[PDB]
Amino acid sequence: TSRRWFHPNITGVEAENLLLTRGVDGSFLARPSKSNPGDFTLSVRRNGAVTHIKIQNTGDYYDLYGGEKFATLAELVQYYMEHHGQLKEKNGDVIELKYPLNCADPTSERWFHGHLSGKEAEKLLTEKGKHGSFLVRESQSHPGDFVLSVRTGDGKSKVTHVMIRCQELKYDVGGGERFDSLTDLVEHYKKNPMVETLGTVLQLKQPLNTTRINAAEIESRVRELSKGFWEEFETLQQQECKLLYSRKEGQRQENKNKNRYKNILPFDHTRVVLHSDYINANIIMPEFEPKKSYIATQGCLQNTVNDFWRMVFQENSRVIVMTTKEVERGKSKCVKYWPDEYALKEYGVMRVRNVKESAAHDYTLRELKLSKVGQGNTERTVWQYHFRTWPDHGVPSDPGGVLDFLEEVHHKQESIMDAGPVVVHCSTGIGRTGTFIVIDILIDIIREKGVDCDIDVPKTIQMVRSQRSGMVQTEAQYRFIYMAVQHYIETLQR
Repeated sequence: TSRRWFHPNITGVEAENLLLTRGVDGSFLARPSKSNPGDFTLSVRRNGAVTHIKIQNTGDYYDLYGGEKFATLAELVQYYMEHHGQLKEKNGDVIELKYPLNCADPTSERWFHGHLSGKEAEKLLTEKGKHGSFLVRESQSHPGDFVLSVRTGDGKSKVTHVMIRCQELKYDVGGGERFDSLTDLVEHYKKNPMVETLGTVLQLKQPLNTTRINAAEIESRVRELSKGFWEEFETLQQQECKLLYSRKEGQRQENKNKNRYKNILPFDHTRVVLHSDYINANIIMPEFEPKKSYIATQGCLQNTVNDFWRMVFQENSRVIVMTTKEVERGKSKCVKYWPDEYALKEYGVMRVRNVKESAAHDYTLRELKLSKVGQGNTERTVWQYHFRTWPDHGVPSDPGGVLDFLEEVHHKQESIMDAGPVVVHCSTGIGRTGTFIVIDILIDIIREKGVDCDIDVPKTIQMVRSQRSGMVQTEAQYRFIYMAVQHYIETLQR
């Protein structure tokens, strides 16, 4: 398993070479296509030759040229390596994705930090670590070898330093097996822990945090990532293998047209269940180590408008965030789910009346009135915030537009006591939707705990992606979350 078939920094040249040398027919690998931010390439050996297949991620999905569309590259591979999945060529014959060709490079791992000091290691471990926290860094005393550092357990706690020797392309600790990549070695002692002769077990629980920062020191972090963003984004993307939960309910043939794209589905364990019980959406509630919940969803189709309002209804949601400026093109349907001003409309047994539109600059706010037909006592106010100034390509160049908006959504939500989840949507309800939610969770924490709070951008996202697949799609979205957060900080300090 894992994303070992992902190669962060090889080339089309090296890809073909690796595939023709240490690869057989059916072998394959993935690599960022670079050149265009969001592009990827899946290189495949079939007829004793390598073929290259574009994968496009603009803001909303991973599009396999040739195949279909997915929420994460992991899910893409899973679907073809296992499951019903057949990549068909121009003719109509199969392109077999049998054998992941594993990457030896450990750069995109949370535990690998490269050139770091030996005291700087203990520096971090002491401050930001707990039991079973660990990291792998380049040796400098030898050098060339590696040092694995673990925190075990003042005085009750300690730190230990295991030298990893690189010899003839193979890795080892000083005894026992030797390994093909660092990841192999780490993944092996994660499962078969080392034991000290005096009984101390060397648990490699979780890697140490290099992304958790003090909200005050944000200007002095962005510049670092700028000056890298994509370097932190790939380490994020590499976690996506622990989040391949089943999405069975969406794959039902009776539920297939209720989805925009048949392979972009909600997790079974967090899907919204109706009571015909199916809508492409998941609850998102933020957990850490009372609050405000969200629902992430796709913009309703011709055949789900009704179910959309049942959801809004049964979930007591009183705020709706529509992140797209306009209802979708003729491609893949979508509908207008709200009444014109001073109008009312009935979506099945759900009636909704538009009592006031307020046109701002970045957004229209529509005060609506939701109720079941026949039950004027079920009526409640629902607030549709419709963001209008999100570019067709990329992300806004000004983060203030989205911040104000979000500031306004927060206040509306907090205005109502005991309201349900905030409903946030876009075309797929993973890219744009996930961007808005993450920023709204980050800012809430800064609102709550002031500018002196430690915050972790990728942990927050990974935490979200556990509840709906592929929340935040692109490096562009990642970096925008950092700019928006940073922007809120330097206005908050005033």
